[PDB]
Amino acid sequence: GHHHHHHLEGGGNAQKSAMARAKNLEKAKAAGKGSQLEANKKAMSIQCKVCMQTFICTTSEVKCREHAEAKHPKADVVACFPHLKK
Repeated sequence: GHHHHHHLEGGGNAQKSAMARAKNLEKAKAAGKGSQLEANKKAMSIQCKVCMQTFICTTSEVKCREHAEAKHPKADVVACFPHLKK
């Protein structure tokens, strides 16, 4: 031994993994957050106006721009990103 017992066992993930197999695989989150069959949204798509959250870039801003001028009801559902309204 000269730093730790082993280096990459392959897998495991258990309560007793916290130090022994910490470098093996912890991932980060035990499940995730969402995004299944979805596209890559780790690109930092759209931040929500309410604070700092995010929404999927299924629309850029220019395409919502045309939709905005043509609509702009009251934002509401798009109040989270008012480029989709006027």
